[PDB]
Amino acid sequence: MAESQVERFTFQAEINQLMSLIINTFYSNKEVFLRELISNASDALDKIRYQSLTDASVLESKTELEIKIIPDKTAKTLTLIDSGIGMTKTDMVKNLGTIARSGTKNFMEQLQSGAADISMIGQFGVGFYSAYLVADTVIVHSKNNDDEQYVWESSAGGEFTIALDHTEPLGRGTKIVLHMKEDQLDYLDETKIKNLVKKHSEFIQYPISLLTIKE
Ligand SMILES: COC1=C2C[C@@H](C)C[C@H](OC)[C@H](O)[C@@H](C)/C=C(\C)[C@H](OC(N)=O)[C@@H](OC)/C=C\C=C(/C)C(=O)NC(=CC1=O)C2=O
Repeated sequence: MAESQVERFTFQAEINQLMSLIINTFYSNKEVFLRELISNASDALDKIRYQSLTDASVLESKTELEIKIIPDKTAKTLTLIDSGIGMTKTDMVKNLGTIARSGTKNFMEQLQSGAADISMIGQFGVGFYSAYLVADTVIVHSKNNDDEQYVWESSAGGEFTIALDHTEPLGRGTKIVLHMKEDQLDYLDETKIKNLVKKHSEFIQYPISLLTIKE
């Protein structure tokens, strides 16, 4: 018998609103979700990279600085793994939903006024939530040098959970799994995703591997 403690958290009110907005509104061009996944991976990779300049020991958990992108049609998932800095449990609790952040209300206001469109979400520091343009459920596995591996999960609806992660160890970094909406499964088509990764990684300084799963 396996045993696991799972903690449930409620999204901050504005974050809940933003998630409903991203989910319950039709947006015709959703490819920003991929730009954001890759940009966030790159940011996390930058952070560990710069940390390694002043402290070489930070890389001992995983030497490679790389991104892996894994479309899996059978599983209806898109997975993006980085070997960046990773996030502690508290990092994920604080930054993946409980704490109100500086750009949330401003983004929502600009969405409604037309000052911003959905593709500009990243500028407001809430680009993670763009995953809900294409996914019903998002799972974030993360491993920071200062903590054990944890797994965050949400299907929106106002709550997330976080638990000690007993799945494949990352060494260091973050593995985000998007459980794709039935209407957005075309994002798992091999050629489509390969080419979109090319399109949205033009300024990325880290190796990317595209691993297409066949079952
Ligand atoms: C400048 O940093 C960014 C912030 C500030 C803050 C959260 C940074 C975070 O603090 C713990 C780490 O320093 C950073 C390395 C981790 C990531 C980028 C994670 O990505 C991966 N692959 O690790 C991302 O994972 C889903 C987590 C939150 C992202 C959010 C909520 C977002 O919507 N936009 C943001 C994008 C950013 O670039 C954002 O708010």
